[PDB]
Amino acid sequence: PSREGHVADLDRFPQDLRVYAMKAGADRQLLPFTEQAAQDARWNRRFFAPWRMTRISVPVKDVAAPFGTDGRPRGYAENLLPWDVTRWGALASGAALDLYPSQAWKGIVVSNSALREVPTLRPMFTAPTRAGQGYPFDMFQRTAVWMGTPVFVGHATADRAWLYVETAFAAGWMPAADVARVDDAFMTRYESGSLAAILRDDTSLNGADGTHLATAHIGTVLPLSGASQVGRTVLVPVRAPEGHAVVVPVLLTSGEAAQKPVPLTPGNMAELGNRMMGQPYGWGGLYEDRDCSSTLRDLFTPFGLWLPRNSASQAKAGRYVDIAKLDADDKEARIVAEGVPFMTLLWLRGHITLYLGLHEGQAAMFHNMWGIRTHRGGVEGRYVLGRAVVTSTRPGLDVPGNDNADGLLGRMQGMSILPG
Amino acid sequence: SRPATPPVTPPSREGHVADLDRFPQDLRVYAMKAGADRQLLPFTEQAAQDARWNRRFFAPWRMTRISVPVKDVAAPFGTDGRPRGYAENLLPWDVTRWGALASGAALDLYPSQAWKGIVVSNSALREVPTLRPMFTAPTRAGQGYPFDMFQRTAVWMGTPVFVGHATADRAWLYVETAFAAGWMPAADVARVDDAFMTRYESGSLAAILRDDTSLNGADGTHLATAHIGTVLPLSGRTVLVPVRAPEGHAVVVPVLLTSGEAAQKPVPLTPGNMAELGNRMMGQPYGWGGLYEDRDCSSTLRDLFTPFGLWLPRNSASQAKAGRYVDIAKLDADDKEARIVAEGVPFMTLLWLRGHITLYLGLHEGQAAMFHNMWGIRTHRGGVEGRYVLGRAVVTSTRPGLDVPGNDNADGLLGRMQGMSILPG
Ligand SMILES: [Cl-]
Ligand SMILES: [Cl-]
Ligand SMILES: [Cl-]
Ligand SMILES: [Cl-]
Ligand SMILES: [Cl-]
Ligand SMILES: [Cl-]
Ligand SMILES: [Cl-]
Ligand SMILES: [Cl-]
Ligand SMILES: [Cl-]
Repeated sequence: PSREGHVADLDRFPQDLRVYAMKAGADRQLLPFTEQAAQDARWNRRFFAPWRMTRISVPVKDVAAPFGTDGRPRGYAENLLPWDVTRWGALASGAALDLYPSQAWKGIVVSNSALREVPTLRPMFTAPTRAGQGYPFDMFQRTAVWMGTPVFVGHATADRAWLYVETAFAAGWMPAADVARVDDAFMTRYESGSLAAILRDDTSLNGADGTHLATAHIGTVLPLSGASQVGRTVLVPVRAPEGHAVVVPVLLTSGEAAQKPVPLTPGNMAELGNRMMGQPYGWGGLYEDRDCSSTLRDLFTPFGLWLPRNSASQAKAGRYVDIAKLDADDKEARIVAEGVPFMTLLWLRGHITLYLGLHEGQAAMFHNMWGIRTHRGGVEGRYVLGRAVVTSTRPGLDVPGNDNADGLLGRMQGMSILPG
Repeated sequence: SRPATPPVTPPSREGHVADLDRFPQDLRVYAMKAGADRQLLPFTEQAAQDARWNRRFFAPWRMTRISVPVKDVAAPFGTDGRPRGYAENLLPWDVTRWGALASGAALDLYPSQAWKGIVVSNSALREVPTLRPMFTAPTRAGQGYPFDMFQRTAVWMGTPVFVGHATADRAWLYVETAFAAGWMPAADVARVDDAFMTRYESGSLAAILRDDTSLNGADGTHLATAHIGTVLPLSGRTVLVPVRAPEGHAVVVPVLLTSGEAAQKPVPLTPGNMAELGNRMMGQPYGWGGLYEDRDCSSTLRDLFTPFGLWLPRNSASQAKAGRYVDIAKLDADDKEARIVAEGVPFMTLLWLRGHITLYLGLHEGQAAMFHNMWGIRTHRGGVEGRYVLGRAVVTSTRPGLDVPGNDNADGLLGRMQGMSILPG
């Protein structure tokens, strides 16, 4: 194309979910109230499940695996050189895996954080000089975790600076200072009453005294303790100096928070999704950005439809339609014939998208992606879009060197019609 | 008078150069030659230096308003406010999101705050209020990752700040430390009152002596992690750790440390004491502006000298002018080396070129040796700049990487050196 990060689809398809929602019926209920209520109840059971565990579920073999084959260093660090043998060894020794699991207690994430493959915020890149394998693909980033997320704590490093914890959707190493310990009193009170869904990214949570507590993004849920015509008060978990959780009430606007679940309509979905439009891609939520699957999970959270964290798992949600063996144009035709706008996920290995309906005769999809795989002059590349966009099923059609003769469409295996 | 055959074979492994075999990566070797237990300054002079270190460190708590004028706060938001460079997706910064940073910064109200704080966890001063990066040219040598140009400097926990502004949403503060100012996440700062500051500045300070020193309460609660360059009040060695309460003010939690982890400041200035601390840094990866809580050339030297109470400013060029400066810029390379050998004071002399600064350690096999954390050797292949990356704290000659292919320059870092600075000033 002409300029960086552009393809013709971004002019053909409006980067505005409202256009597709108008066509779908902006105020149409995509699920009946009772069924959406059931879905929301399930969402809450999944979210708080770590608080009912009595031990961590991850076997030590899986905890040990990322420390390397015979513990040897993996890949490249932040200096674009192979990970230092001594510093790598020190990560493993401090992990104290001979004692795993050494902890069994319940907590809550008090600030946006991450689950890491090993207990460091320093990165690992498999191959800095190869397209798709250098920065920003920090392979130690398993997933971002939003503030307010219940965790079960199963292990700590010897120095106590890192914990190995389990959320409803993933497990990994997390900085200890991002977790507050919760007791029965706290948990009971926290789960009683209604919850609110955060409706805008980068929503600052400040106490009535002006103290800044944390920032919340779409996908975040907090207890709702009051609501007026334009205001909503939420309870924000905060870590006290002694390590336990307290709650601080925070006043937000009705533009920033609503009682969960928000009604599931294309118009309501478009309003939330448009807030993500153009957001940079972050592998496993690096930089508090989003990737293909965290985009979809966070988009559906305010409506109470639970999705797992990874793309391949999300594809197994709802009602599957296999399309793997079809010719590319037959695949697009089947998506068009059977896909349910705003409620269907389109899946290929390593990528997942939301189907929005037909736009000017082509299937349209919302997704946050990295790049189109290319080869030019005999060298592998990526044509990077790197952000949340609306495209066709073949966004890379115009890109020179596109490795997929039939694009992403050609690689698609199935559609997943929500909910299950 | 035949010039040297240019090197064409790369060193046997990535990140390696011949100097790393010629020079022991172990500061004790150079310390033992210098006199490991020999005191490098008279006591009273070191005491005066340490008193100055403390004066400077606590200066923000003596301010009544922030000293940074609004024009300096506004400038990094771009020429006519237009986006700068590339973001974490390696594409030009988004116009809308860029504008949102400026409009949320509420510069029309600057300075909106006037209060004193302390940094409770290792943090950073940023050019603009985001932890997302800016790269000037992702595809170009020295201009892509990991050179996040929004990273002004790391700030270690326990640092006094004066708070002069906040974003409209209160999530970011504009603050001034003793050595730098910039945007910092609000939750990394706890508010301090007169009573706190008085108790806090009273009594003795301890210097942390080991990187990655985990600070945990007696109850087992993890508080934060402290590195070399960190100083905290002394109550083994019980340090008073500042912690942010839910109401935003600082409290202190005592943390019991070993004599290996903390000592009363200042530690006596000897080559052996410097060698022990610097050996803790050896091999540590390079991070521009302290990215990842790593160190760069100048934060390396500042943090190394902190336990001894020798204040260094944050920027390399400023550190060069902190000591007695000897200009060597007009000398040819061999005469420069001879001058460093003749006038340089081992373990007390900084060697400066534009964009890099090192510590002179004395002579090793007839060559000036130096300790430094560097990124790369400048190379060129087919017209295009490259870098042969060492990217970590090393000991080398003044001309490391003459064995690197594509390094056409005969004179190395030495050739670019402008002067030496003999501490203390
Ligand atoms: Cl409608
Ligand atoms: Cl790439
Ligand atoms: Cl899940
Ligand atoms: Cl249409
Ligand atoms: Cl494509
Ligand atoms: Cl001695
Ligand atoms: Cl570079
Ligand atoms: Cl300074
Ligand atoms: Cl160089």
